[PDB]
Amino acid sequence: PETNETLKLIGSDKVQGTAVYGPDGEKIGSIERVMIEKVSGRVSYAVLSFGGFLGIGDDHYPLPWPALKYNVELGGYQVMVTVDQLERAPKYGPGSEW
Amino acid sequence: PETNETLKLIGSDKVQGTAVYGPDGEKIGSIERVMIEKVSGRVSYAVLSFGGFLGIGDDHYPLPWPALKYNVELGGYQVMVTVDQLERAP
Ligand SMILES: [Zn+2]
Ligand SMILES: [Zn+2]
Ligand SMILES: [Zn+2]
Ligand SMILES: [Zn+2]
Repeated sequence: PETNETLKLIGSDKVQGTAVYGPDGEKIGSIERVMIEKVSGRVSYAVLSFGGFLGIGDDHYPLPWPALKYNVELGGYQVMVTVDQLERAPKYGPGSEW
Repeated sequence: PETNETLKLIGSDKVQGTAVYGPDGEKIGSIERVMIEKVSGRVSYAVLSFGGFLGIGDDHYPLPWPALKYNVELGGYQVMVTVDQLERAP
């Protein structure tokens, strides 16, 4: 009796660890977490982890929730992100002046 | 550079496993996951796992997001549910 997915709803423990593919269908990495607004409970952005391992030596690319299209064929999210964009991932979180 | 909490945002991976306490400050269970609306990105409810073990033998209680008040002293969410409510969990 653990449903972690419904027709309209998805569990954060299911989102976490889901493969993320680029336009070309190559795996870039996976979703490490979603960052949820403490007040409203709405997802601000999803954290795409890539390079190295989740939690160690990875980089992070933040994705708006709506950018995460689940591709049945690939069994994961597929996003519009290019190599150049990934290369220029922010060194600090999005909420930072730099 | 692994941060899972800021002033305004909490990471789903930190919310998961967070202790849940009742009005009297006694631990009921913990948050097992939140369920997010696929189309809006809004958290529909968080799943409170209580009794047995996380995922195995446990019971579930759905807590709307505003129902979760973080309590620094207790170190977890404090929620207003009674034992009789928990007993009639769907
Ligand atoms: Zn799915
Ligand atoms: Zn990471
Ligand atoms: Zn906190
Ligand atoms: Zn459970």
